[PDB]
Amino acid sequence: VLSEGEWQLVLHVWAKVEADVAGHGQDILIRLFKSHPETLEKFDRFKHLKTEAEMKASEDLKKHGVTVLTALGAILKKKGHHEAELKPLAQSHATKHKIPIKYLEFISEAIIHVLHSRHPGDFGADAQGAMNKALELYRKDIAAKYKELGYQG
Ligand code: HEM
Repeated sequence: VLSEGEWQLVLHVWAKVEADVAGHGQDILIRLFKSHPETLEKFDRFKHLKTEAEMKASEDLKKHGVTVLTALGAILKKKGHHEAELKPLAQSHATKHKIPIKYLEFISEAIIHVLHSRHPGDFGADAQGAMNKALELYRKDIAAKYKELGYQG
């Protein structure tokens, strides 16, 4: 359970992310695809993009990044009261997209890395630690849902 102070730090850096949701979404997905190339193989509409510039020029990819961050922002804003928001995401990611928890750890790392690259002054150890706790909590919840649905990825 995050503290109120921890949530405030998370929401404070998240407000900076919201000044350019598209750019942050691009960078996060690009980082994910570059740090962990097998993850690209789960996106059949992007798996042909080969260079960082091609990835940045993809409007489809850019739109998807906004969709991802928008869902995640909505969950973060619930400050731990997120079952109704998170459960549909768990269901699709288990049933349709087939995304193992280890890939959720990869994109969590990509989030941290981007927020730290763009907002160092608002993403010190304190805020990093809070955001890591939030994402950890979502990964724990998603996993219980995955199992309820019979998905052992
Ligand atoms: C913070 C973590 C994540 C969030 C918040 C998130 C959110 C979303 C959302 C909202 C959608 C559109 C609705 C849906 O299909 O459920 C989506 C689609 C998708 N997600 Fe995720 N996702 C996350 C992590 C992952 C990861 C790690 C992968 C793959 C490694 C993945 C693969 C996909 C795929 C393939 C789609 C469908 C893409 C499309 O064809 O438009 N997601 N995701």
